[PDB]
Amino acid sequence: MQASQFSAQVLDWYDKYGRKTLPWQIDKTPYKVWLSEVMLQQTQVATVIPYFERFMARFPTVTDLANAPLDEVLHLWTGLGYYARARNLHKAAQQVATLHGGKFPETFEEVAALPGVGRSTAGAILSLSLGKHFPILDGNVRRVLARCYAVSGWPGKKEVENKLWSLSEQVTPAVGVERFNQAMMDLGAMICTRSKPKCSLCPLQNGCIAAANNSWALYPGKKP
Ligand code: SF4
Repeated sequence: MQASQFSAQVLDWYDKYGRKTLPWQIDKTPYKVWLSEVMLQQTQVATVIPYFERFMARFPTVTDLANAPLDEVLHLWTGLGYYARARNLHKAAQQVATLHGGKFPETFEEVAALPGVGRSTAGAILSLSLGKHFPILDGNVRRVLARCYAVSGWPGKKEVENKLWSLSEQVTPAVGVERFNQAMMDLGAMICTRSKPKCSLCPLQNGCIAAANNSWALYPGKKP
């Protein structure tokens, strides 16, 4: 599917069927998007929403989080699992207070330098909260791209990962980047699922190679 048709059909879908009312989409800031991205890395949206609300009520700004005791942060995280995320969350808050005056940094390199934030989470923060022109590549996005363009191979191998990032870059637009990047997460979460994807509900079904061959189970590849 040509890249301009990909982006236009995903944006047209999002306008009518996308999720726009999550709490970290209302009156968005870099801090709210970073906190939600870290909570969502390994947890389902319905479980995260009450934790996100409790964290924003107790820590309205990144400086408030930075100045709190780590034990208090770990107490409020209880139930989300994967506590290395919480330890790195507190460290990143401290890095923003210490190096950046309490204001979230707006360049790719400074965001990626934060503990617990890698290439995709950094692109997510800057595209979704400020409209900067970066693509993402979490597991939801990787599954949609690997099926639509038939990318076999384990994404654990560097050359396959590199191919998926080039494909993401190619289809991600500048105009509407915040809508597009959220829509790709929505598609992978709710429609292009690991098992038995709902292709009839997908705006890529007219150009997707996996749908044409009923071969979604091949993409992405599994570890050998
Ligand atoms: S048409 Fe089906 S396999 Fe292809 S991207 Fe959409 S849900 Fe995934």
